Amino acid sequence: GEAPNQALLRILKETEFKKIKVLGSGAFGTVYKGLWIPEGEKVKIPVAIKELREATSPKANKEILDEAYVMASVDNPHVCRLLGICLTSTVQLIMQLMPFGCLLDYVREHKDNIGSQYLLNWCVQIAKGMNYLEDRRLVHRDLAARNVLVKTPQHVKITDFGLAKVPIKWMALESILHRIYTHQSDVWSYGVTVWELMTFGSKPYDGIPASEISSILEKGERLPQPPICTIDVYMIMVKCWMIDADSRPKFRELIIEFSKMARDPQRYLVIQGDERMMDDVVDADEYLIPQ
Ligand SMILES: */C=C/C(=O)N1CCC[C@@H](n2nc(-c3cn(C)c4ccccc34)c3c(N)ncnc32)C1
Repeated sequence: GEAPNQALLRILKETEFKKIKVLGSGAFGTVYKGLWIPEGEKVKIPVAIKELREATSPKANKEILDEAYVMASVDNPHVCRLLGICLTSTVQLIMQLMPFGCLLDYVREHKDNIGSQYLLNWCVQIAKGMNYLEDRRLVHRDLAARNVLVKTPQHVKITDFGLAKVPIKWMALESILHRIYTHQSDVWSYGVTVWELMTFGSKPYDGIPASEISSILEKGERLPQPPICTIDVYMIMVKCWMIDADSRPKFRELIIEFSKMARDPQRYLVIQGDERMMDDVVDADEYLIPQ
């Protein structure tokens, strides 16, 4: 059947890392920016640390550990992996710090300076991350611009395997109707995610109640063509929102298409002004040292 999962789960003693600031608090919990110093090594690694807000329930610890399980089992340049856990009364997850936050906020905040080259590269990178998950027989279930993190403006990675094996406006039709989720189901979400980026962060089907969404899609309605998108790009989004799940593109195909478009980006996205667009600190991606 499946091959054994020999990923290592690293345990971090609370004294090897320090919380420095809060980055955000929500339903998810509290996320801090911090610094990790592996014991006896002259390295400081920028990290983010996640604590579950204001509780110590047995159900809450179960889901945190499920998340850690999935994050420990991946290794790809466009996916977020776990650095370790800290076994504190409140169990903490430690991962690499992604300084620019999520891609959704980044596109919103930084829109007047985002060119076609960045947009299409993000699309490739996400498709690469997703393709890697598919290789791992892993269905995401919550792909969205809010779940892509930004290491640098040139380098993004997929995250939030909380649901990874509701966010209704990102879901394939078959998922809404029948709670079915597949890799092809993730493509639909990929399509919505691309639309988000191309609209610089608009909310899809804005001011429409989620109950209505199933009905709209059944008729044949889809998200509108964004103003910067040539028909070439929008057609790709539309193919991801095809009713027959097998008619949708494969992640591997999307890597290819978007990648071709990234070679001549101004031919596929039309954006006004597009032309005019600590001594021992080591990034987690360069720190491959065991135990
Ligand atoms: C758009 C997402 C957003 O608004 N966030 C709120 C601000 C903090 C953001 N954030 N989350 C993580 C993150 C995600 N996951 C799965 C983990 C797991 C362990 C520790 C952090 C963390 C962030 C990271 N790594 N860096 C910077 N911001 C992060 C989410």
